[PDB]
Amino acid sequence: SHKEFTKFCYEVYNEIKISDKEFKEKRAALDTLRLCLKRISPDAELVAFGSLESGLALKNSDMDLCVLMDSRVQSDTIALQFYEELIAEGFEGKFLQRARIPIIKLTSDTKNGFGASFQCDIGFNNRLAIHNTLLLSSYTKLDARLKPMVLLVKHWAKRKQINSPYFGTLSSYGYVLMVLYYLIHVIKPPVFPNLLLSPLKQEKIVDGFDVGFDDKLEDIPPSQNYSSLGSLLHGFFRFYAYKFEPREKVVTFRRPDGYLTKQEKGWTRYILAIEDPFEISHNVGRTVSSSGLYRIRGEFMAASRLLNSRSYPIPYDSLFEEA
Ligand SMILES: O=c1ccn([C@@H]2O[C@H](COP(=O)(O)OP(=O)(O)OP(=O)(O)O)[C@@H](O)[C@H]2O)c(=O)[nH]1
Ligand SMILES: [Mg+2]
Repeated sequence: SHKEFTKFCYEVYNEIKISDKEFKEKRAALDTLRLCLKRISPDAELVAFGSLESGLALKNSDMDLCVLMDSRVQSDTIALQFYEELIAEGFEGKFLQRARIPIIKLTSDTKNGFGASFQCDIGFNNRLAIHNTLLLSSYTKLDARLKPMVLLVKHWAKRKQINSPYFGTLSSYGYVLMVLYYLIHVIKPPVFPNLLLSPLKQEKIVDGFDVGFDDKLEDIPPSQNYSSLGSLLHGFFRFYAYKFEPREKVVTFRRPDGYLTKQEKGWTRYILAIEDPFEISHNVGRTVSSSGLYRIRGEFMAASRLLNSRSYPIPYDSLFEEA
């Protein structure tokens, strides 16, 4: 059936999605940060990436931004000038540099009226993140079931304390890729085709990596999978609870059949292996510890058993209860 679960999923979705009010205030903040950047560098561009831009944002989400500029202009100097302009405009935050890469982390706004807890990361020439955002955004436009599924999965992982990359578990971006991997390579018939492996895909090289994918979306047939949101979600929990083998296999978007061993890849950290679709040398689940994977798997298992429970009424609310 899944009819009652599907209705429940849409109810939670509507409550957890970013409201129009917040989306418009984030867009106002971006306009303001663009003004500050203009004052310091008229040639540079400020762009948004991540879930706000791909349309996969929950209420009260952080902002992910990137300054694009000529690569012959050195990034740390403009980063510093931008940072100083932001501080002078009443933003609070930190300027830092890991290796060669400068980063501004804004944690507050004291003047412009965007909040005491305005949270915004600003990277410099992070072109790959823009591209992986274009990808996720394309999938979001290809099937209306993607957005609510992702939001629910993210909300679930937050509630269960398995969405903490600094504490041994997995980034939200890692969960989005796990969803996508399920929708492309696991479910039958597929919800999505693999856009990177399309015969119509044109190579595009950016910072060493191929970021090409078929983006002519209006020529792609609709899915021949007709599952409700509830059934999709139950399938997803089931696959990562019982079928996926994290010790041996890699979540990937580079194989026609989605099959890849950690060994071929050289990924013996690698407790959980998710190959980024573009930056194929980057394991997105590298933050996942041995205990974190246990808890992640335990929660996939618990979600599966709840949706499979023969004891009615099924307490669906418990899917989003704080572990
Ligand atoms: O390993 C990573 C993680 C992050 N990213 C890039 O950073 C973006 C934001 O990474 P997040 O983990 O914040 O994704 P999110 O926006 O969906 O999660 P919430 O903040 O909503 O909790 C991602 O959408 C991707 O563009 C990477 O490219 N690689
Ligand atoms: Mg984010």
